[PDB]
Amino acid sequence: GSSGSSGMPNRKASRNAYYFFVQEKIPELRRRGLPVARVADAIPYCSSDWALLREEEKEKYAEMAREWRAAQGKDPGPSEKQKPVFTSGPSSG
Repeated sequence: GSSGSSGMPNRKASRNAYYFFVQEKIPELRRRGLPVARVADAIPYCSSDWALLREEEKEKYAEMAREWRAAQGKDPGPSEKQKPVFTSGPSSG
């Protein structure tokens, strides 16, 4: 529909918003009837679906992913936290 072009092919080692989105789709595609063993496989099968997501979504997956790796890296143990924040709409002009 009315939407520009976005998304570029790039196999990143670290799990990024895109990686997280595919991970939660790996088992989803398997049932559909597609050869998907791991993310790398569900990468392309989820290239058009990812483009459908909205900036807000992309940022969400990228945020949870970044914080996940940071918390998982800095320390070998688990670590979850977040602050109650909610804001939408431009505040310029």
